[PDB]
Amino acid sequence: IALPAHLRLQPIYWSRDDVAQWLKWAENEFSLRPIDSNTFEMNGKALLLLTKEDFRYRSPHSGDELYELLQHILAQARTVFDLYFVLDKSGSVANNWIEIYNFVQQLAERFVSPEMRLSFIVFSSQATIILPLTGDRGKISKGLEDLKRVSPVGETYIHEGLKLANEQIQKAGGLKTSSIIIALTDGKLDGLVPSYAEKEAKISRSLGASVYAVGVLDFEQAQLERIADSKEQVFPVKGGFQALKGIINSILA
Repeated sequence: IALPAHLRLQPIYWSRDDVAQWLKWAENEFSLRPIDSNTFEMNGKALLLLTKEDFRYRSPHSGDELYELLQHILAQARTVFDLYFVLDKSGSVANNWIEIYNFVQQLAERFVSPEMRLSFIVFSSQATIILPLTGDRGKISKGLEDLKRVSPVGETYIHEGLKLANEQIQKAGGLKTSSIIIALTDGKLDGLVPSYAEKEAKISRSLGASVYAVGVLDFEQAQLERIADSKEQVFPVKGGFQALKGIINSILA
C-alpha cells in the first residue's frame, strides 16, 4: 500500500489522529515492531520539532527509522505526482523528433507546479536521464533545451529507458506521490527486447506506477498494449496531449 490521503499532505498539517495513522501505516510498510498508538501524542508540527534522539527514546526499536521516514516525506515537499517521460530516440524517429519534443514541451509547461515533479529519459541503443526527477522550473526549462538537442540514432531498447524510471521511483518515489510513466515510441521492438520491455514494465506496476504508451509514427498497437497497463492507456500522439491532460488533472485529486 501507499501513504493514505490524509498523509499525502505535508506533515505540518497533520493532525494528532493523522500521526497515529502514520505510525500504523509505517509499521506495516516496514515490518516494524508494533508500537502504542499513543507513542507520539501530538500533531505534525510537534513531531517536526522532535529530534532523532527523541524518536529513539520514544521508540527504541523503530524511532530512527520513523524519523528518517519523515525526512523522506518532507523531501517530497508538496509533490503529489511524479511524471516520467521515457522517450524513443532511435533511428526510426529521426525525422519526427520535433513531434516528440513538442509533446513533452506542452505537458511540461502545462503542469509545472509545486505538486508535480518531472523526469526526462531518452533511450535508443543506450538510455540516459536528461532531467533527474525535479519540480524546479529552471531545471525543467534547461531539461527541455537539452531535449531539443537530441540527435535520434540507434536501436530501440525501451527496457533500458524504463529501468531509469523505475530506479527513481524506488529511491525518490512512493510516499506522497503517485508515479506515471509516459513511454513515447513506435513499439517496433526486436529479439528479446519485447520480453525485456514487458518484464521491465512489470517492475513499474509493482512499484505502484501506471504505464502509458503514446504511439509515434505507424506504431505497433499490440506491443504498446503489452508495455502499458491496459489497452485504454495506449493512444497516438495526436490528441495525446489532451488525453494526458485529463488523466493528470484527475490524478491531481
